[PDB]
Amino acid sequence: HMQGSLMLDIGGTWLTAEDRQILRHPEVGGLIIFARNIEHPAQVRELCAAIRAIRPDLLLAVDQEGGRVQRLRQGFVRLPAMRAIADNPNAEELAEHCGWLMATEVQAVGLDLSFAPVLDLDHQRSAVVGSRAFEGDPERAALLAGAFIRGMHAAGMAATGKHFPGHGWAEADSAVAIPEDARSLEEIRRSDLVPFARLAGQLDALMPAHVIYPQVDPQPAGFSRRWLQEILRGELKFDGVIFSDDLSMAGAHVVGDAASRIEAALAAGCDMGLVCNDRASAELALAALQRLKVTPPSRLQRMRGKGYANTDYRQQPRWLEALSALRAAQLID
Ligand SMILES: CC(=O)N[C@H]1CN[C@H](CO)[C@@H](O)[C@@H]1O
Repeated sequence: HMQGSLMLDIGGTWLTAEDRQILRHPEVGGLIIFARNIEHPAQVRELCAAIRAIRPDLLLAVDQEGGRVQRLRQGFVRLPAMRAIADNPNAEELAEHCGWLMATEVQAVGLDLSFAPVLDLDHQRSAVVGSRAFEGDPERAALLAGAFIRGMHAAGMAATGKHFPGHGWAEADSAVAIPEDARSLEEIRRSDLVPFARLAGQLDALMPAHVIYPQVDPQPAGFSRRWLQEILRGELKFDGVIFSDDLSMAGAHVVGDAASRIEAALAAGCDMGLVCNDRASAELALAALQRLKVTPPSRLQRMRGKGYANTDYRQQPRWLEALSALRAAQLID
């Protein structure tokens, strides 16, 4: 039988009775949290614990990269944007401290993974990449990123590189338009695809971009068996998990109904479909996974973080080194 899984979201600070009923379905493999869910660190710990009271095995995720994408804000250290870490004499050291601190904190409120870091290159072109990108030079970005990942891992967290093959060049937004990248496969392999390649080893999961690369595949990357099977698994040698990008955005609407979107997405090789912000679409997706009788991909458990979810991380020395280290660069407060 086919494999696959599904990442939901809720709309409140605590679980409504529908949220609990739907969490009980095994086809569901994770939940993602946004600003609207997050009130205080304690509140997030309670929410994680209430979710795990129902499904201890569910992956809990957040978009916490620092900079202008940081959901966990009050009670947490404000982590810089990756561009800010880019320009420092010791940016590799500051990147390791960033990833480890970010991940120790995100895990310290009972989450498993963040989707970090962004391996997209800043060409000063895409609206959505902006300061999130580590650099514009592929090898510099990738060295930096790789160190960020070393930190996450040191803290116990599985690292998730987004967005394959690269959102840097497409000058449209994936949430509203359908972004297109007309570059050749060799020009992508030479620029934007470099960090995925270099980090394919050290990455545990990847998220495809909803950009279309018509010189490679007519369909968007997350729907593309050429992008996901031939170039990624067979070529880049990637063995981790493939989280689809959010299937409620416009970059995903090329296929059709949300059930159809998750069919394309898992049939292309994604291990986990992300449906956010629409409960209706998430329930139609879920119906489709029920019908297909999916089983969770075996590798998903590899995303669950190994760090203790307590307040005891403050008394580790690596916490003081990271704090001092980061304060000196003027990244942290
Ligand atoms: C292209 C982009 O920025 N995608 C984001 C959309 N929202 C997802 C769920 O929050 C994120 O994981 C992606 O980074």
